[PDB]
Amino acid sequence: KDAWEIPRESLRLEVKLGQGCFGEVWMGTWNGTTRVAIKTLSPEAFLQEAQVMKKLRHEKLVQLYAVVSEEPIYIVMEYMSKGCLLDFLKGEMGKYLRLPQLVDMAAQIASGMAYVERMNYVHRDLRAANILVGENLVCKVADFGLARLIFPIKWTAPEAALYGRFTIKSDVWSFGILLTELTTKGRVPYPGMVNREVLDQVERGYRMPCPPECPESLHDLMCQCWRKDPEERPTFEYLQAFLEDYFTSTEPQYQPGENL
Ligand SMILES: C=CC(=O)Nc1ccc2c(Nc3cc[nH]n3)nc(-c3ccccc3)nc2c1
Repeated sequence: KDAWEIPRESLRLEVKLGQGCFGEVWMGTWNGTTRVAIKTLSPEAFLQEAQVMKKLRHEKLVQLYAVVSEEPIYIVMEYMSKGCLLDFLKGEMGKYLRLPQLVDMAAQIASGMAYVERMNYVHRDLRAANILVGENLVCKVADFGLARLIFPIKWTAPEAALYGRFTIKSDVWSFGILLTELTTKGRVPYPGMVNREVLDQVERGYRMPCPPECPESLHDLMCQCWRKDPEERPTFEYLQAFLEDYFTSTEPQYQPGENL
């Protein structure tokens, strides 16, 4: 057992905030007067996630803090006040998010994902459900299960979905798809397309259209995201940089609109 391991004690669970799939997510207080997030639930399968999170630190990736390696097993990490980006965009505070905010958030996540590019790590689950928001419109990557050193198809790339080939380039696919919700106020992609329709449609060569009120600027970008050859797709250094400089070098004339 290692430095990351802690006594089951000094941590109680104040609240319960999730448990959609297998386990539980509460928000307690830790190690004195420290607020945390705890995940609960091959008892090891659950912790393959922090074995990964152990090796990664970035300010735009939710951070681990401790993990109770023994059952009842838990993973302690940094609490993010504003739930997950999905609920956030669909929900009440999402009404007043215009492009600037929406593009901003994007970059933070590109940025964390640029780092993931650095460490030769892959996330096979990039979707606004796996991004957590904080005070200040701070967004960080999460859901570190599924991640290894280098399966819904709306969010997933074809090579991977079909042949299991999961690059960072396949994470990149998911980023484009995610851009749309960011700009769709949380909508499920491929509206009215079912998981069979989506597969050869997407093979058919077919990409989503410009979300209403979007700038084609961001659409050629997503589009670049969905290129069929995984290796001509951009990267998170490129995306991150493109995203940050966007309203000065990209759309430096953008004017505010009703819904964006
Ligand atoms: C009006 C509703 C509201 O504020 N709800 C909140 C707030 C914070 C949540 C949160 N924070 C976490 C989780 C991991 N780090 N921070 N995490 C989670 C969560 C995350 C994964 C699975 C289930 C729940 N939900 C939150 C919900």
